Amino acid sequence: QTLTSSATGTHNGYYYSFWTDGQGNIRFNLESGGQYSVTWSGNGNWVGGKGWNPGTDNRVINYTADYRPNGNSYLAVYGWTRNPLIEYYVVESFGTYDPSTGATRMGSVTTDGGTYNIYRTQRVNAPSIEGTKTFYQYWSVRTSKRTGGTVTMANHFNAWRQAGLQLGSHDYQIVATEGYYSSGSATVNVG
Ligand SMILES: CO[C@H]1OC[C@@H](S[C@@H]2OC[C@@H](S[C@@H]3OC[C@@H](S)[C@H](O)[C@H]3O)[C@H](O)[C@H]2O)[C@H](O)[C@H]1O
Repeated sequence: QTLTSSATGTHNGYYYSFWTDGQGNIRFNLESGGQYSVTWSGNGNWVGGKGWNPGTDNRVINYTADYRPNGNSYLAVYGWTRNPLIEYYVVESFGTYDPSTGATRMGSVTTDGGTYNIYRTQRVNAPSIEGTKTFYQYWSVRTSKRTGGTVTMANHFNAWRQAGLQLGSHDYQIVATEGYYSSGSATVNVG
């Protein structure tokens, strides 16, 4: 089950979302259980992974990953909420670009053996799950990169809410790999 374009659905009990601007080279493959593999290069812009839809406030995610990025890429729990429309990330690892660069810091949270700095950014009239919109992005960036473990979402959501970052009704929630003008490979297994 190799994807040929942006796509969503459920595979082996896991929701999957793959978004690509169609550029560069990329092969996103759905695999057994909560696993997926992706190999990419060139000048593409994409993000995809497996998880759940809808996400929940208290989900405890367990994942493993063989992550090998080259350039701007992220390995992170990724999801959205509506009313308010929010795109969020729990960045476990990343490449050459720290997504919080120049972002407004909103404190930090210690969870699952790691420490994460919290940030908020804004996207103006950009693609979203509701079409072209202007929305906030919430980030939890681990101070030390890792590619596997447990992520207790309640600790991230509550840290954000307490810092004044409101969350809406949950849309999808996945363990994603993302890249922008980067290259590399990754095999991620959720659960
Ligand atoms: C830097 O981030 C880059 O990768 C991630 C995307 S976000 C992307 O936005 C589109 C939605 S799918 C969307 O749903 C609504 C209907 S109306 C529309 O036709 C669909 O395309 C994806 O789930 C989400 O991952 C950034 O845009 C991009 O810059």
